[PDB]
Amino acid sequence: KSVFVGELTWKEYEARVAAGDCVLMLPVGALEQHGHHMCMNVDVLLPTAVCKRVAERIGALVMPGLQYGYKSQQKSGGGNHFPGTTSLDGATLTGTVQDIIRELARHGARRLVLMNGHYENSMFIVEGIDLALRELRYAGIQDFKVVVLSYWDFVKDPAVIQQLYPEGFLGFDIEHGGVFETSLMLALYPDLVDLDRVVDHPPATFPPYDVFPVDPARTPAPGTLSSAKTASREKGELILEVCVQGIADAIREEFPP
Amino acid sequence: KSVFVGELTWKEYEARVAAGDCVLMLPVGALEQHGHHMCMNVDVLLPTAVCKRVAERIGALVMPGLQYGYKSQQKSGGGNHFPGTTSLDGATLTGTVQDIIRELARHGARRLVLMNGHYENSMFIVEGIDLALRELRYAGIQDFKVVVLSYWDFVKDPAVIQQLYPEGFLGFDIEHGGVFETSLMLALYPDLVDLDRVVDHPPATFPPYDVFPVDPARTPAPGTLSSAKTASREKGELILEVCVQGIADAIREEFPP
Amino acid sequence: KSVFVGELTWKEYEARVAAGDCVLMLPVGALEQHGHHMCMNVDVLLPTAVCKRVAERIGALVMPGLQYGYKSQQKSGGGNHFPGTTSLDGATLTGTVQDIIRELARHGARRLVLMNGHYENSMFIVEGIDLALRELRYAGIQDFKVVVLSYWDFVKDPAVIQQLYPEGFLGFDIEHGGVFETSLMLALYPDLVDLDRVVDHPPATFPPYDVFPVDPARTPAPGTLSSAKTASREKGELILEVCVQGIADAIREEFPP
Amino acid sequence: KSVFVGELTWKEYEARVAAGDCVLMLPVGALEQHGHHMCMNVDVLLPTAVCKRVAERIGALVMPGLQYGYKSQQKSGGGNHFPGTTSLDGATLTGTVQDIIRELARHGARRLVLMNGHYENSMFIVEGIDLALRELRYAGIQDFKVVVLSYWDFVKDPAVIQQLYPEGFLGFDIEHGGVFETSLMLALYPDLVDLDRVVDHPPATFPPYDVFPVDPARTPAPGTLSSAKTASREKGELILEVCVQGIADAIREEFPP
Amino acid sequence: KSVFVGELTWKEYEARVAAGDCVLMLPVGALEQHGHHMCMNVDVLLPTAVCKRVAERIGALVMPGLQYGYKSQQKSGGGNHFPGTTSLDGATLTGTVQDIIRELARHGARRLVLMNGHYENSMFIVEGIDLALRELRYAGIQDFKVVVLSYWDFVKDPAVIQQLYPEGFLGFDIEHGGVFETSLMLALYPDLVDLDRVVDHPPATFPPYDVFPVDPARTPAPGTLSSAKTASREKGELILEVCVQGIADAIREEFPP
Amino acid sequence: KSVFVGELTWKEYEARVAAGDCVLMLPVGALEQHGHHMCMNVDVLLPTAVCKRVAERIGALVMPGLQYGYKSQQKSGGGNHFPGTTSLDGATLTGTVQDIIRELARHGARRLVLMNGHYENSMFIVEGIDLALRELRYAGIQDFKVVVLSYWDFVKDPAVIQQLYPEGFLGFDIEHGGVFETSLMLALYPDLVDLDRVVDHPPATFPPYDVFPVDPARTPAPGTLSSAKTASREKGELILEVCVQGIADAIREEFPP
Ligand SMILES: C[As](C)(=O)[O-]
Ligand SMILES: C[As](C)(=O)[O-]
Ligand SMILES: C[As](C)(=O)[O-]
Ligand SMILES: C[As](C)(=O)[O-]
Ligand SMILES: C[As](C)(=O)[O-]
Ligand SMILES: C[As](C)(=O)[O-]
Ligand SMILES: [Mn+2]
Ligand SMILES: [Mn+2]
Ligand SMILES: [Mn+2]
Ligand SMILES: [Mn+2]
Ligand SMILES: [Mn+2]
Ligand SMILES: [Mn+2]
Ligand SMILES: [Zn+2]
Ligand SMILES: [Zn+2]
Ligand SMILES: [Zn+2]
Ligand SMILES: [Zn+2]
Ligand SMILES: [Zn+2]
Ligand SMILES: [Zn+2]
Repeated sequence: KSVFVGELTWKEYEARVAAGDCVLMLPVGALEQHGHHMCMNVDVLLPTAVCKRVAERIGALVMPGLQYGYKSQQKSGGGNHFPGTTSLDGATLTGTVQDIIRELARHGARRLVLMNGHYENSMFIVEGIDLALRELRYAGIQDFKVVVLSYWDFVKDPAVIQQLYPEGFLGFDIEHGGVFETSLMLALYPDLVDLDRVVDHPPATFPPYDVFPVDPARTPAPGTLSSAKTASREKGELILEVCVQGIADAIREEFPP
Repeated sequence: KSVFVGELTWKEYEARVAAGDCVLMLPVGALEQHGHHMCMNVDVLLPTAVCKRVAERIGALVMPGLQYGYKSQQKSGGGNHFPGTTSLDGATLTGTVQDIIRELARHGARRLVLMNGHYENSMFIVEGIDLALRELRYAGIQDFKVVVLSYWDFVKDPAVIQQLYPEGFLGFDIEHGGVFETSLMLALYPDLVDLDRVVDHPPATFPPYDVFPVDPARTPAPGTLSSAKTASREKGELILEVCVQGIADAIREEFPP
Repeated sequence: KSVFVGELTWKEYEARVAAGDCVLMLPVGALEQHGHHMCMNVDVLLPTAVCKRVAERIGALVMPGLQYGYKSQQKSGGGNHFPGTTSLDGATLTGTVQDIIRELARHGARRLVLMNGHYENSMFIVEGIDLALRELRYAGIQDFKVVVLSYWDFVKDPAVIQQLYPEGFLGFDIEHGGVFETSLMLALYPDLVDLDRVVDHPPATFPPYDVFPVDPARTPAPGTLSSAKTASREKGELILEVCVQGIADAIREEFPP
Repeated sequence: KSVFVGELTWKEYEARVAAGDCVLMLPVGALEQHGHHMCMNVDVLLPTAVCKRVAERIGALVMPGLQYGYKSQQKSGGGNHFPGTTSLDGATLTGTVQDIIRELARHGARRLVLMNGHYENSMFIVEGIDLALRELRYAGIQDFKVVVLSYWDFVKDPAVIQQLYPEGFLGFDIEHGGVFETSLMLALYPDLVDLDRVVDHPPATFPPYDVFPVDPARTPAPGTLSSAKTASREKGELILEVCVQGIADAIREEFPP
Repeated sequence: KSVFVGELTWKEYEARVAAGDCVLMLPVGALEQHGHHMCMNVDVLLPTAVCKRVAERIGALVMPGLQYGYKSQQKSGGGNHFPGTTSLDGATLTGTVQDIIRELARHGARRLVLMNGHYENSMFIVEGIDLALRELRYAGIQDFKVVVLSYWDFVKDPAVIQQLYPEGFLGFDIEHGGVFETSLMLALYPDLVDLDRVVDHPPATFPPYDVFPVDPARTPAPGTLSSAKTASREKGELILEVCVQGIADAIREEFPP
Repeated sequence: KSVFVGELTWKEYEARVAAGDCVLMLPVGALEQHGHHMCMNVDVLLPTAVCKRVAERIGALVMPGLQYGYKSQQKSGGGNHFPGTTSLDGATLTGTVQDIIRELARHGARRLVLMNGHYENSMFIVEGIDLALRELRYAGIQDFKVVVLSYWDFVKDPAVIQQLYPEGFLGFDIEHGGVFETSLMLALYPDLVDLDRVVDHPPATFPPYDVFPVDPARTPAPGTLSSAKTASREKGELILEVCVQGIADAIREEFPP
């Protein structure tokens, strides 16, 4: 009926897990400012959309996504001084991932794909996985396998990059509310993007270090780390296809039928 | 426009908070089995739906809802031994609520309505609020106000109850996947309900005590605590309006514009 | 000798546990204001007294009671803003329950009755039990059984309620320092109750929601949620025999020799 | 007319704290094996008894005692491998002390005397105090003062030691269930002591290091670290009076009127 | 005398802090496998050596370094399945950083440079800083400034990269026990590096995702992610001067006299 | 050729552990003021020096030492109000010890000697050990043995004490920056001691209780608890050999081949 676990009855879910090779996917996002031109739930919407499409291709199921993520960092997300951005402490995010894995194992599930959509989440997701696997080991369970990834890492083909950045690629480091996400949003949730509001400032540049308390003067006023002026639905559809295809293939490789 | 914070840009959010009487609403649900006839994200869908309607009428905003809640208890949700049900440890839920309040305070927001949709969440939501307010006090903030409630508590009117349970009301204690929720779902998400699957068993009853480890034999096989056979969109619509109107008035009273 | 573990030598205790079917009882109370007419250790004294009597009747033992419980809530205990009331954070209470169960398992005990006397403790006791049972499982122990209850839940019989509330029962929700506890104290510790100090105010009434920071104005001045003016030692003796008999029978059922 | 906070109404407590010079005392014990001749709640009973007598002489109030303490260590309490002994994890004890100090400060109290009765508790009580004071500081409170002491430390005077130990004193290192404690119990709770069970074994001695997992063979079979055969009521009455007087003086010195 | 705080008397340290503009530097490393050719304390030795030289150049002091860091990750450090590697859980590392910052603030210090030498530590160092700064804020301190950096990030000049990697720079992703660290060790601790033990395997290549439990088969047998065959003392001297010069300038900029 | 794990390659370490009888030693110190005449890293340097010499004699290996320890206490370290002293919270130190033991067990190691050099660390090291052993049990490991000791406890022989304190030994209670440690430092790191700066003040003494917030006036201005004027290299060389020999024998006794 649906690839979303939340829309299934427990009997339907139980039956899918009973199959023996059931793959579950968990989107991990954040509520974070994304400039003057885009909504703040982008980091949840994108990995969730990708999960949905991948799940439909490989016959997987998608768990409710984590709506709040780790604190936004200046050099990757603009900084946690912006209003709207609502961040969790590291222990909180870590504990959430850990609890979910513990429960999935209780269900009998043994295959999980954690799809991150918020850069800063990475290491806390990692600690959550480790702490959960540690407990499972104490419970005599060592066959639970986890694949963790950030969907954008699948866009590495030079050909695609050239098509996405005709004037050259500066790296994902400045991709917060920039061309990459804005394009994907234009292809998935266009009504949540107001391109005319984009502030066309030069790419953010930082020295090889970080400063705390976060200094607002060091992040472009709009919150974006690069201009999304050249973003488009076409680019978004290209990104989506590349991500969906590459991830579906990776999951097939790691969790063969 | 949208009443969902996640769909706003940080500038739009900032402007609403800048108004001075901005009311924020946070749905807190769970992924929990709800019988053979209904999906598992009910505890998220319902309080979120009520929040949306209330927010539209009073000019409030709704934060992304918490998808996972505390462990299901036998006497209220059937028990955490059911597959599908994916629960958090108490410290995790408490920490999530606490972090969000801390961040909302940072934004300059001072009015929050926590709408619970999962009975078992209550005390951990309470602790999250207390710990957060304790920190705000240390930070020199004492004007942050929180109103917490479970939407179903607003169905008090005997006339309404009579209209909802023409055969006599047995209490909310057995209302897990029963008439109350099923009726709401029939009016909001009919495609996520199939009354034909309803197992018409007698209302669950228990002795005045609890037993751990949870014993599956003490919970009706389907997971429901009462039959939803008499559920109807009509009953659902009545319930919805009653809750929306009552909650809207409660908020107008506690957070006068 | 005694039914109190603290009054036994480790040799005696060891011998009792060696019986193989030894039942242990742990009272969990609190230090909380109980109006102008009763002392603040009521939530410890009452469950302890019930445990003592039940333990004597069925041959069980009683562990030292927890003297401090979770934060008093307005709608059930008046609120944590009252002086005298000395509350623990949830993690502290949960951890205390968890540590004790771990230790009892180490002793070889496998049967525990947790008798709550402070309404607000419930869910934290529940979490303590779950976390402890989780650990025991990792330790290879799955035969530890726990029965958790609040002594007042055993007073259900309409004929009993009738005698206790001839003018009509309004529910346990207003029973903080009211007729129920005051009657029990009059029968158990008359010297710690001064009925002449009772403030006969109308029953506390609240809207279908909760407000934080707790608003002192919403709780009856004396701290009571209802008047104990009609309390009596005779009503207390009835309540005691009903609770002792009901609980004793419950334990015989769950923990047969 | 009680010195115990638990036996006072919140109004009586409030009035005493309103004096502005109220001294509060918190007994901290443990449930620990104490040989074949004595009960296990000794570490709670003694400091409580001393607190009662001191409070009566200086006009102080006594808080409910902590019934469970830190894990028993071989060289001082016999070891945590003994049945009956029910110990808390360090974080639990620390958190308990921290929570109480926070609440007492909320009451407006500013003078606390923690009376330890279980040697192993010391450092966790210290951490609890430090964490609480750090927190009070954030709340703008720096006038909260705490005095921590173990009643036995007030038995210094060689003259007194002479009477207690004629054949020479050997330090409190082996004073667990020995002459010192048994004598106090014979004077306070003789019904909880049976010298006819005292195993007259040689004083326990250990190498200059500790071993974990704890080795049972390194602790005298009885659980005691020294024989209490020569214990007596007379000796107890001596110790008691010396401790009560000495401690009362110290409190008058630290919390001068 | 020495730039190491540990080798100063508390009087000397106090005098330096009393200067009002004293900069403290804290090396954060790890105990981790570094192939067959280098010792396991490299992540401590390197940042410490850089701090030493930077401190001497701009007159700062160096705090004792953190010897244990976060769990080694496959794609960055080879994996935590290797023997020798001794890692801390995230909460432990975060808490250590938090504690030290709190203490330095107590000293009156307000300038800190956290120099990371183990890639995986980064986000836990960040959380330590945030939690510590949050507390300081509660204490009324908002003038404590922190500069966090990984020393290798200062080697970015194209001309410098060309010299170090004439064949072509493949990126820092594969720099664990490779050319970069080995060259530095050759120049700083030649006796702890045996280049003749280097296993000249192809650069480690990984798909755009991570797998847990870590699969030993996915990491080159030696533990290195790239061959240090072309490492040299001369390349090390170049890296050292670039790092020391770049970092010293950064500190002069962020912490002017 | 090195006894330090940090200076070994993972292969060398692996080989030593593969033997099956490898003994590991973990120095646990602190950064703490030690008067006007000595450096602050003393508590790390001494236990480490002893570990090195013991390891060389019995064939053990020395892990990187813990540089930061628990808060300094007035009666033993002068107090945590002194500048320079940088202390961890109890949970942090406990967690660090716990994580290391967990990792060593993962390596296959099963014999650990924890050598404390900072008195105040004791109980938190104990808790870390207990929590780790508890975890190991859940993992099916019960053959991990730990020996905890403070190197100064092996210096008790009257013949030795006589030479060290020919004028009378007052106990280790006042041994903070006194003759004992200063003598060891004069023998191991004379450059880190300026005996001319010693403040020949009378031995510190305190009432039989503690006060918090710590009162500065109760600690000798210098920070020392006893004058080290009597210190000498010869005395240190005596202590060193005594400890090294005693500890080596103790280890041979507990971890026999
Ligand atoms: C830099 As991002 C995709 O977490 O906004
Ligand atoms: C008892 As319910 C509304 O949380 O499923
Ligand atoms: C509501 As009550 C029995 O915990 O005071
Ligand atoms: C050594 As004791 C007084 O804590 O039993
Ligand atoms: C990748 As590294 C410098 O932490 O070994
Ligand atoms: C009393 As000490 C050796 O920890 O300074
Ligand atoms: Mn993001
Ligand atoms: Mn529910
Ligand atoms: Mn109560
Ligand atoms: Mn004891
Ligand atoms: Mn590393
Ligand atoms: Mn020390
Ligand atoms: Zn984003
Ligand atoms: Zn529901
Ligand atoms: Zn009560
Ligand atoms: Zn004792
Ligand atoms: Zn490295
Ligand atoms: Zn020292």
